[PDB]
Amino acid sequence: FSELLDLVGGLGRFQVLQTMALMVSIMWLCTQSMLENFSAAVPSHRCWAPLLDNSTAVSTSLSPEALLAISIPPGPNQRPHQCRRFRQPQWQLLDPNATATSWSEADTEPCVDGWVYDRSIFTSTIVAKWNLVCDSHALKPMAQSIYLAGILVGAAACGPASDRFGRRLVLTWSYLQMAVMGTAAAFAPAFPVYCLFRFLLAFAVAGVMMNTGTLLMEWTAARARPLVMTLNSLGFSFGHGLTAAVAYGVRDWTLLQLVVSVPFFLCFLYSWWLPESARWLIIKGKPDQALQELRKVARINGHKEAKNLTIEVLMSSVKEEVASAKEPRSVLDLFCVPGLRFRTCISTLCWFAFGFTFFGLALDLQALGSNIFLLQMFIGVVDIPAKMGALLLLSHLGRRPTLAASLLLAGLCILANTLVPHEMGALRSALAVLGLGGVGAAFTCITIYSSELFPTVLRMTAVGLGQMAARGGAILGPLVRLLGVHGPWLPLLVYGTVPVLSGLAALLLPETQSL
Ligand SMILES: O=C(c1cc(Cl)c(O)c(Cl)c1)N1CS(=O)(=O)c2ccccc21
Ligand SMILES: *[C@@H]1O[C@H](CO)[C@@H](O)[C@H](O)[C@H]1NC(C)=O
Repeated sequence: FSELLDLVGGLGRFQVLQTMALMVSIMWLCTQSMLENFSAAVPSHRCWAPLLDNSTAVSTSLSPEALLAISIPPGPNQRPHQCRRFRQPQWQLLDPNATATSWSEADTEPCVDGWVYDRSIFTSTIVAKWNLVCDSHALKPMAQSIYLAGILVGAAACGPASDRFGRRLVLTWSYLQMAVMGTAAAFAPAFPVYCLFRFLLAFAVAGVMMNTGTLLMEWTAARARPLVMTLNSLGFSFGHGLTAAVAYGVRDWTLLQLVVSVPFFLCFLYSWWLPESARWLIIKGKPDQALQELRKVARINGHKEAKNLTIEVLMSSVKEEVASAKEPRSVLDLFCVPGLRFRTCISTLCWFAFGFTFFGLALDLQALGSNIFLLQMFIGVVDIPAKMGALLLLSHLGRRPTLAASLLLAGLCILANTLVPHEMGALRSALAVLGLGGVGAAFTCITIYSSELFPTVLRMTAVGLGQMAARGGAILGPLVRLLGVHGPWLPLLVYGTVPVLSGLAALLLPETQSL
């Protein structure tokens, strides 16, 4: 089939335009996942109280800070309490002679009247809308876990649907579903409905990812395939900065969600001009349509060979795969063979480490630094060169050292972030950025490396298993933040430990670079 591609053009105008078109949609797809750093930002909050918040109440000569001290006790963080208020105004606490021994838990009560939120940075957020605070604080990571579980289920459903219906058709309807569900989520009346719509949006996100990746491979020459994969990866790097800019411009969660969702109506529209995979059409016994698609691509590339292509070469050339693909093969086959068992274990561990670490760290930037807009931007700024250098290094120094070093660097940088004093926010932010860049380089390295570790018959099965492992770990990513009750260092300790152990294991893989 590579000869058919050469007759049509293995890397030309068509492939360039297609790659750009898909990269834009990947940028917006990235914005969809990173949105909840801003859409679900936690502002500073406190109980509503009469002396502070009922502006119609009798005025006094006291300043706002004195009223805040009179109304709200100091909390565990050595800062104003976020979930308890004084039952009666503590006038006794106003003099400098007072001491904390003068009041007890009997004087406190939960926020009967609700919470007051800081509006300086964000005009509105999900947390403020549905009071995902205090006793309900766990509901934010639950929502993110539901979104990632939606991705996992969408990936499970995409494969059979893609094979039965086609790459481009499923990509089109995934675009449409993303647009519809993202717009609907912006106007959700209640939190469970928001969760439902986010789940159904992730369901389509999975299809967009998988079919973009698949469709780029099948129209590209084998020699250029890794480079095209790397550019597809750079699409997310651009998505990060796009998220930072749009969130800087749009401080309202509904408008932000709507803005990042609307573009997918345009993606849905131009998906119709993309050609369906010719490999899929030939395999499914539709050579007449495959000829149309192939000569369309040749016309775009400007080749004269449209006068020479005929159904006979189309039918015969791919026939070998049409015959050999009739065997169903399974994940159990990988673990039966003694030699492949070890490679499979380590490869799946590395996939899991990538997914777990990335979606653990990237969705709580608020804990890593002071300014999340700038941090979000710099993640992409560093991700671009990290991914390109990963490509260069793995082509020059090998897959094994590159993957191992990337994972070790990410883990060591994240572990250091817990060790640095909290007051040095700049250094911690830099370490966080470097860790995430290392994670992106590791994603590139594992994507290229996993294809080369397995025999051609079992290649796709092992890669699918690895991807499922990564998407499973992504779910556990957010849940680990609930360990923050015992201190903010513990989640970062886990996030840093996992990549270190998986990177050390990667040193036990064989090298696949040609001599
Ligand atoms: O969600 C994925 C992804 C996961 C798997 Cl397991 C894949 O196979 C593919 Cl193609 C993509 N990414 C790849 S990323 O550049 O790290 C990145 C950065 C930011 C947001 C998402 C994301
Ligand atoms: C605020 O204070 C006024 C004082 O007249 C009172 O009528 C009103 O009910 C109070 N509102 C709340 C929410 O406490």
